[PDB]
Amino acid sequence: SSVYITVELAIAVLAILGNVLVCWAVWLNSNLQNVTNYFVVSLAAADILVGVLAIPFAITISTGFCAACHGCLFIACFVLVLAQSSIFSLLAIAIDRYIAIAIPLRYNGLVTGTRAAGIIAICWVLSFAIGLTPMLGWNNCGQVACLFEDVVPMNYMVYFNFFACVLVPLLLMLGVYLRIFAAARRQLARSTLQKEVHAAKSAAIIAGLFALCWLPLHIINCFTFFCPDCSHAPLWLMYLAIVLAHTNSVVNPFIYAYRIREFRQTFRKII
Ligand SMILES: Nc1nc(NCCc2ccc(O)cc2)nc2nc(-c3ccco3)nn12
Repeated sequence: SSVYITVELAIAVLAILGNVLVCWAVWLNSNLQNVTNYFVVSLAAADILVGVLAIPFAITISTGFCAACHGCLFIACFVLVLAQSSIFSLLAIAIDRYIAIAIPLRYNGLVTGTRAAGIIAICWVLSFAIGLTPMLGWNNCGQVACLFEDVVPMNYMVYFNFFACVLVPLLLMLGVYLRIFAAARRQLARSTLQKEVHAAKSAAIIAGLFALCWLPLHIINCFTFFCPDCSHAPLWLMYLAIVLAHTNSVVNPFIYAYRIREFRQTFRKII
């Protein structure tokens, strides 16, 4: 009840602060202004919105406020566009690291700032289409009361959101990271190579923390759908899963500060 609201507010504040610090650090320092950091600040902007908007939206869904069907769908499905945007950003970082390690010579030619920003724009406009899919159609609406179970079809969340828009990119980026580390093993000039591995491990960890926090919620949703006969998951368990999913937005500034020395130095300069 009140504990859920307090923890959601704390998570929102921490995520907003950390990701604003990350964006300010990237913008302030020319050394950090790489291509991978463009995807990093895209994911940081996704986390910022998760903190500013998605968490209050989840609180409102918890309170069960009444509103119009379209507004209710926007409230319920806003988190999905940000989660998909984060998926696309992590996939972009994985592909960028694969290009940087497997073919370092042609990395500059293949990977350019204009291409990076274009790819970010395409990923952000595709994520909104995927996450807001229940808004246009594929809806279970029939002032409708707001419940994520009611106004959002489980099948869209259990098939389209999870098996296709989440699991497939997650498996692709898993394969990409395993290929990255296999190529790093084959390639072993030594100081430059260990920086790429240290940079690949930094990226591989935030990608893991994402799958660690978001998949519990999706597995609970699948158990709700694939086994209707079994009792619905506990409400406290549901709130805990939501809290775990929203806590992923908080973690990765800490990972950046802990692993990357440049990020820590520019954070200290800002702080
Ligand atoms: N299944 C589900 N439920 C909720 N909230 C409903 C909480 C609830 C659950 C059971 C009940 O009897 C009454 C209320 N939020 C949810 N968010 C998500 C989600 C976000 C991203 C992927 O799944 N799934 N999800």
